[PDB]
Amino acid sequence: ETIFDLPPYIKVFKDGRVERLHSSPYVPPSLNDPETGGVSWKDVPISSVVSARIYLPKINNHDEKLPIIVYFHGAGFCLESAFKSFFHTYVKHFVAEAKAIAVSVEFRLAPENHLPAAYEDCWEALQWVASHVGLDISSLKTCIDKDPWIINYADFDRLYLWGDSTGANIVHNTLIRSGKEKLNGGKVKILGAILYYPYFLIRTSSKQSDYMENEYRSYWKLAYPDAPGGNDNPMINPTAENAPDLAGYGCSRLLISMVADEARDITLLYIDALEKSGWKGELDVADFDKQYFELFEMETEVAKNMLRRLASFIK
Amino acid sequence: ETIFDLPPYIKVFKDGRVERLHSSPYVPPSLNDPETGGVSWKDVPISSVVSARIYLPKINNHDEKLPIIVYFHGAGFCLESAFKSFFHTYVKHFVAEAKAIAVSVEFRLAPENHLPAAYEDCWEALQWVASHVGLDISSLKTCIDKDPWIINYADFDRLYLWGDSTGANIVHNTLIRSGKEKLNGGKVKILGAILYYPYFLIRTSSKQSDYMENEYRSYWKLAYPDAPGGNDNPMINPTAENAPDLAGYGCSRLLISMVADEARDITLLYIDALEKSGWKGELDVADFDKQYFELFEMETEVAKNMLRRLASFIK
Repeated sequence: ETIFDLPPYIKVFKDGRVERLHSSPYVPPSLNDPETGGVSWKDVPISSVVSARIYLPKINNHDEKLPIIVYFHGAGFCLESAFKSFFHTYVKHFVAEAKAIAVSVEFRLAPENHLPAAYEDCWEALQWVASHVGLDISSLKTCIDKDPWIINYADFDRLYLWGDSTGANIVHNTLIRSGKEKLNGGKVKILGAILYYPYFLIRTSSKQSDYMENEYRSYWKLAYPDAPGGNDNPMINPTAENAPDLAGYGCSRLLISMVADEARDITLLYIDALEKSGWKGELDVADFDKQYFELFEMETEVAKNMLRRLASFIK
Repeated sequence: ETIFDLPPYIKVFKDGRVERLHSSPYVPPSLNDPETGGVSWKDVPISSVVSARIYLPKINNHDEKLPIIVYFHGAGFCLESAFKSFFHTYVKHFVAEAKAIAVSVEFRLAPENHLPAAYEDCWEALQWVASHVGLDISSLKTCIDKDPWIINYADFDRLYLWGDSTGANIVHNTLIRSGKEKLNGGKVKILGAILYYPYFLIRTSSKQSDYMENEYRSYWKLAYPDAPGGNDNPMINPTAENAPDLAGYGCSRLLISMVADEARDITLLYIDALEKSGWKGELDVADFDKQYFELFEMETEVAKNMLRRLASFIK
């Protein structure tokens, strides 16, 4: 007997059994990737339960410093991996385009690990990144967890978050958190964040399809069945009566991106709330006349153009 | 229809399609693993096509130097991964037992990459390990591929190889190669090697089981269909007329291990050839009254005892 079925991607049984067929394939670490003109990546442990894929673009000068992107993948809180081709192929392309170091977090998936696990795993990964500020390479004599690529190349004055769908929901919650719990005690601040196709549930005045009213909403109950307020919990409905002030976001630049589908109306209500809040900073919008999936088809003109538009924000 | 059907593991179709039996699951990087009392691991790139899982036992002194184990997994030249549970769970247990750094190589699998690809990938990983000798942590300012854990903790006077089945075949070929092509031009030498259940084809005086005369031999044809001399190629039959001298192995200690099954008769012919060759060094044998599979069941007393026996060689 099932409590959740969205084939062929995930099946959840009443006894807690989860089946994931048809996930994208694992892609191992590589040095000097020919397809991207020399991007490299490695998979590193952050804690007993968190890890991340670290990316470096082709390095032309050993003394150069690069913007840092901390990336939280999407797909329902319940699918895919930083190490699998679907998100990995996308990330290595934005690393090449933005000439940025990236940290793609492997957070625990629902429903085996309900929210807020993914939120905390992403926060822990971000704190781990921020813990590198001011270190020199000599620190690696005694700190087994610290990353030489971050020490050598990261510019902490150009730290960015990036998320898509449920990963962009993690970005939202991470930005609220960073206003209350300052990164590395305040030693690091987030410059900017990209939220592509953010996963929010906000009541619209418009009639929605069954897909949008049921299936699209069902990921929240799957991920966080005990959420206070259900679909009106502030971590899913950022405009809820009890919701934290969006003016408290701990960054100074935002790129909110949406596509031409029924979620656009929800994202517009979010943008309206962000603007009404009085948040101080640069708010950019990339409103595409495309569908969500077109960003991730990485050998197409449309994907190249959509990704170029997002990656141009990383300065 | 199929060119190879090696049940229950792998079918190769005439049209070039490969069907594998469901593999063991991927296990991500982890810091301070509770189950092993603190082993950590990470996945690092060695080249565009080679990678490895690096393991560190719990570090109790930052100035301690450890034996280093370069490990080549088995499973037919055509299955499994350094990053999947079957071999990974085994490796983290011998890291904990031997208190050794381990490098578990992710080499290219057949038949998508026929031999000699796996042999060259394993050699390149071993050369990469050996390239760390004498480096200090300051090298990481300019060398993006070098590993701080190896620089900090590896004792190059205690370098070991370890392989099981086809991985032990890779060890054999690697040891012959290291006598002719010295590691890091002769700056590093292999101290010892473990070969558990090595995959060799040597003609016994009597025909053995249907399995040993047919399916067991088919892995070689699948992996290296154009091998000069076929099943008598020196890389699979180390006793062949044209084979390299076993006395040329580039190490000074060997542990050859086998179990109570028909492959034992072949391993005995290999041991007889090694002894007849006059190879100078310590030759240990672990001849278990157990079956092959019992080593890898890591929650059992039998597996603990078999692995303890093998790991005791790492000094």
